[PDB]
Amino acid sequence: HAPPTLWSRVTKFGSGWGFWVSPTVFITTTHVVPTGVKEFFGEPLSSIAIHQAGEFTQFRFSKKMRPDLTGMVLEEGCPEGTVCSVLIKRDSGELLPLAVRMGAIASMRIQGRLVHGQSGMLLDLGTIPGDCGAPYVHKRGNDWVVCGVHAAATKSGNTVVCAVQA
Repeated sequence: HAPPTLWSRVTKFGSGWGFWVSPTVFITTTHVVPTGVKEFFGEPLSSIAIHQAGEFTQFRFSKKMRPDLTGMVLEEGCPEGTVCSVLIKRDSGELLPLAVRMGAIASMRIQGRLVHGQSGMLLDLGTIPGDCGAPYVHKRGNDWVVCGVHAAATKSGNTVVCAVQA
């Protein structure tokens, strides 16, 4: 079960969400990033290192934005066959951890976007268009790990796709 501090890392951002990996590192899905702004979280862009590839966006800030947090491991994709939790927040405030059995990493073209992503089967509650950037996480021993951010789902909703770090 995900504890409150972990949920407190899931953050409304743009047209979806993003996730504080550490006091200084925030990840989200590229296409939810708001366009035509000069600052994220009150910091100007000249102050932020931004790595974007394949619908995976990473901000590294120059100050501690969330000093209440410890740093967590960010993996380059989820281990195939691991059951992750998708830490979905809804605009209502409802928390919706969705269990997903992760599959293979793959390049994909989704409505024209190059997605470096990982498919998963949802294990009735699905994702919605407002959920992108929600983190995919799992517990390894005693610690939670993050491995992707929500990016797409199929028409039925039974299969989801998170973007993963190169």
